[PDB]
Amino acid sequence: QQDLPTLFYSGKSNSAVPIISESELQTITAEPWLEISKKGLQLEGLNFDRQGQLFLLDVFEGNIFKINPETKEIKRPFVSHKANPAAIKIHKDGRLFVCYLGDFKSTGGIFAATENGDNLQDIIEDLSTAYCIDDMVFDSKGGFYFTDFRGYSTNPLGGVYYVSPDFRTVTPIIQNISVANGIALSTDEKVLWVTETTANRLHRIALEDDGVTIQPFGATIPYYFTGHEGPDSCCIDSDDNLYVAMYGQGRVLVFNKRGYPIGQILIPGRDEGHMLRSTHPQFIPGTNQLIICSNDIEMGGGSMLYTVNGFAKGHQSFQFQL
Repeated sequence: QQDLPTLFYSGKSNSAVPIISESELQTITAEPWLEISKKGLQLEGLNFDRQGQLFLLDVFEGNIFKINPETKEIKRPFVSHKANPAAIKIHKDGRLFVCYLGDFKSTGGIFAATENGDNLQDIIEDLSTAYCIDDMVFDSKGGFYFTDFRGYSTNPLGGVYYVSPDFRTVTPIIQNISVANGIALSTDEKVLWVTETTANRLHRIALEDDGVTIQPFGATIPYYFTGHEGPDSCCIDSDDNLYVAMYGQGRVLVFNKRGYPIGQILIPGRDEGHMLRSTHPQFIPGTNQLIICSNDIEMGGGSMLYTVNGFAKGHQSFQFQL
């Protein structure tokens, strides 16, 4: 957390229910942090381990990178054996859970492995299930919610599902979503955030204490995004703010706990069409420094990790609890 552009609780960003348009949002431009390659890689799945080391991957080739935020050294522990891996969520026991899309129609799933790619275990099989899992989030009990990345605008085949801590039970939380993409839990785990990419909508779901039942009229749409392509991955901070990467828009939008926009982070070169594939936001553990990955594949230009300081320190998600 150095002297990078920072988001402050000023003006409408400090209001509980600010009435404001995207063009007037407190805005900052992210700075280059670490180039992953001169080559165009579909970077995704940012996630730090208990040691504060950064893990991520590229969807198309399945490479898995481990980065030292301190020295900025890049390592390539292993490669996904499953097609189109999209996210990495680290378990409290140190394992890496990898969500993958497969053929984009039904051969997706989730597998776990060690930091080095050993002990490959199937959490959710690809052929026995019809899921194409794009992301997930662990609750404090070891269970997790994942997004079913399927369908399109008027064909809502997607949805959100909950997997029990023993990975034996899978129960649907909310369905009829045109490609569920990003997902996150509020600090108290009573609210579930989900982004619907092909319909440009943000979902806010109030859950009962059992964590699987939606409160009466608890599933709402606090925000309608705009622009091609749509909302992608997201994460929260300790103040319960939501950071949403906008795929194809070269930006990240930030909302407060009530779902109102309060911040905007732009990726350099977006106006000229560069680095529009901003796919994931993630905080360096114990700090308010946000890391954002994007790539310039669409114009032949490499893969970069950008950074800025968010409103508050990152949240102590599962891999940081004990």
